[PDB]
Amino acid sequence: PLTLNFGSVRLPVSADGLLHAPTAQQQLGLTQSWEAALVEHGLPETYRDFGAGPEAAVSVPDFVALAFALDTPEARRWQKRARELLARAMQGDVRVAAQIAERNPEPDARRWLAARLESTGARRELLATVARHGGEGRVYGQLGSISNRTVLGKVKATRDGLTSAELLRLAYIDTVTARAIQESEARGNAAILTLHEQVARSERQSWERAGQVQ
Amino acid sequence: APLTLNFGSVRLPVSADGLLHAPTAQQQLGLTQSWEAALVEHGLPETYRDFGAGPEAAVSVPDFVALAFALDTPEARRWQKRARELLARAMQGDVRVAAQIAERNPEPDARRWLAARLESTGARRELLATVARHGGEGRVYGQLGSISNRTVLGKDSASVRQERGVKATRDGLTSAELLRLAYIDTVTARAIQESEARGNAAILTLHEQVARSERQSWERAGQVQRVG
Repeated sequence: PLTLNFGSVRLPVSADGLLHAPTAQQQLGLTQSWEAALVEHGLPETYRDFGAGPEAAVSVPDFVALAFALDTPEARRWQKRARELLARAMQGDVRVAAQIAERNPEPDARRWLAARLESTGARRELLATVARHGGEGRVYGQLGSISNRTVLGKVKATRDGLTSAELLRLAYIDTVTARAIQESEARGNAAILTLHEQVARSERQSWERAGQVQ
Repeated sequence: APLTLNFGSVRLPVSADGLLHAPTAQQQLGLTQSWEAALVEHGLPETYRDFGAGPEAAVSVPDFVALAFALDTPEARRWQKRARELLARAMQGDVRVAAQIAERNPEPDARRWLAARLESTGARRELLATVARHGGEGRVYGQLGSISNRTVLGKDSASVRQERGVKATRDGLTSAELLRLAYIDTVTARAIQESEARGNAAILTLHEQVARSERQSWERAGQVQRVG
């Protein structure tokens, strides 16, 4: 019996991420028959296991579509939540990020987030260090490209599609380049990129050597 | 000098205190009239910030959202849809959108606050599973820990705990040290898998090679001449 805990509301959810329709109805103030609501709002008729055998189910995007189609006070709260969520997401409210993270049924999802945040931490300190060491123009993108070539084997949005392992390798490479720039007192795009690419090739060759059948 | 608020494809010029450049906000909601006309019609605050090119009209994001839902333009409705898309993803616990929110916040103590509230990177956990799958048990799990503590911290786990005055080792570890340990844990896991290493002996020898390779990368970056 899995649930989506969205604030005080506890919406029971199927294995493939569909809400119990009856709980969704009382949660949108929908007193209409489900069969009549299905037809009016153009929703599929489907059933899932929540405990009490097979019961009507609605996807989360269809739930949100219903919230925005209706005018009941209940539907109007859900509309308000969406507007406040958009405001807070755009503002960078880490309270909301943590609430969303903690809503994911898979603990491995929050482990991915930890690796993702280590990567942004390292990238940020690398870009700041490069800025102070006379980095200009394209250097910030060029750094990203080198890091992504080496780990992927072939930048902020590409990292949303990397595994947690790939992200930790990126975080390491970036933190090491930052350390090497600080120590070298290397200056300018050419020297900085030569140094970053060096760190990047050294770590890849390291992985490849350790991965040989012995 | 110039700051931009990134939200999916949209790049909004933003002040240091998180207000939006009102002109860009206008075309983003298909607002045709002067900002001056807009201020009185919707009752918005007259605000100005330096976005990089001098004093220009500004609007907060909560006021921006309110406009997007008050207006009925094509542009306004694309933002209404971003809100519906975001509620759906928020309800399902999409850690990708949690990441994008966190990255919009420049306050570094916010990343720390959030990072804290989260779990590990699972790098330690996955190594232990891999070692077990390739045929290994005993104090081998304890030994893999001790091999990696030697290389990163310079001494034994207990030796680090007394010099730093900590009951548990991980309370005494820097952000840097934690990453270096997770990195070693990551690299060895895939090396064991690729090399097809089997047995305690073979898993421990490869782990030493990786941890020792790490220390040398770190030492080289810092131009450290370690005597050992």
